Amino acid sequence: ENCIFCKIIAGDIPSAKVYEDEHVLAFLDISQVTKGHTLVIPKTHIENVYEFTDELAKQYFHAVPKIARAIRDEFEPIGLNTLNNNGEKAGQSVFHYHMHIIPRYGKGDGFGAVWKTHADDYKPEDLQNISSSIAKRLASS
Amino acid sequence: ENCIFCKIIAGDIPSAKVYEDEHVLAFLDISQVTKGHTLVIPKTHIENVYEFTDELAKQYFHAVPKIARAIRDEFEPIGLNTLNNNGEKAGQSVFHYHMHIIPRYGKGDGFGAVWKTHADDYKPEDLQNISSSIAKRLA
Ligand SMILES: [Mg+2]
Ligand SMILES: [Zn+2]
Ligand SMILES: [Zn+2]
Repeated sequence: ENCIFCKIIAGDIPSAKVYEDEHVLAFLDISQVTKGHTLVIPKTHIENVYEFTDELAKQYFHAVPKIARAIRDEFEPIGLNTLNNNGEKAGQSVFHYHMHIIPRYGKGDGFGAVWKTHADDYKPEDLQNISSSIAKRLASS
Repeated sequence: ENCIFCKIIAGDIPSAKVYEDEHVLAFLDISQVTKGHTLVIPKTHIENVYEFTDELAKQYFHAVPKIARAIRDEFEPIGLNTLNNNGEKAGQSVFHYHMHIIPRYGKGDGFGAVWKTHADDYKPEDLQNISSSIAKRLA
């Protein structure tokens, strides 16, 4: 288990905790993209968002809103984002599911989303075929 | 309401539906920052992540991993992100909670994260103070 997050859950590595219960553990990201940068992870070692089961999703997500409101009330930012990365090329460096809670203050934010639209590259029927394909795989969910 | 997403949920505005159940509706984002770009939203109207109740949270999140896997198997991307924006300054264009599920293919991806670390700007004691402060409200 060469997972830095499992060692933080196990206490082997110190952390600045903000929230903790039976299945969830939240703590400040030492990178602090912005003041209040928090990491919310499940204690169960789940590699990515794909390995989530309904039962595990239930013991996890509820903490996100609570922690988000706590950060918003403490530092009253002008905005806030939640980000999850799955896969090296998606930005995931540690293979243990984690959600970033990033408060926004404006000028100086260490986080920003590059947004390149491509709406003119898809026709209504293409979108319908694409969605229809994803949906078919979901009939079993 | 005057919410464009609530209108999609009601059926007034058409959409490329990807997923739908009792309390959740997911559809493609016409912006398609990447092929398969999908918006997952709760049928119940809430402006942002702050208005989540435990029950609504329970009936919502389970759909994200399911949709993520479907987009995974369909397009076989080399990565995938989930992004939620709260506040105009955070990128929120439509004020109805929503989760962006963005598959990544590499070269050409319309989405990317600007990451600027500031670890040397804080001392171990500062992290303790910042964290403790937050933890106070969470109790
Ligand atoms: Mg299936
Ligand atoms: Zn781990
Ligand atoms: Zn709405």
